[PDB]
Amino acid sequence: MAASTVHTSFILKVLWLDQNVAIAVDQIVGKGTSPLTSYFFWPRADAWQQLKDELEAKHWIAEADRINVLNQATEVINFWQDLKNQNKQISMAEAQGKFPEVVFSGSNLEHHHHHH
Repeated sequence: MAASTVHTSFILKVLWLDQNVAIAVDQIVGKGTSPLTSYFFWPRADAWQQLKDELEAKHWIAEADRINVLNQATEVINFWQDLKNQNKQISMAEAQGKFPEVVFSGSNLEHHHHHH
C-alpha cells in the first residue's frame, strides 16, 4: 500500500489554579488527539522537568517537537511566576491572548483521581 509519512504534532494544555499551575501535552492522531502526558502541578512538582522527561522517555518524539512545546511551556511558567510576584490578577482570556496554540482548563472536575 502507498503509505505516506504523517507528523504527529503535539498540543500543550495548561490547568490554571489559584496559587498553582499544571501542564499536559496531547499527540495529534489521524482521527483527532490523544492524551500524551498528564497535568504536572507546578511549582508543587517539577512540571517542566517531568514534561520533558516524558518526551525524552517517549523516544518517538523528535528534538524539534519536544523543544517547541518546552519553549511555550517555559513561557507559560515564566508568565505565571511573573503574575505570582506582581499579583496582576489577570484573566484566563489574557493568557489565551499570549498563548494561541495552548489549551487552558480549570480544576472544576476531579483530576486527583487518576483517570487521565
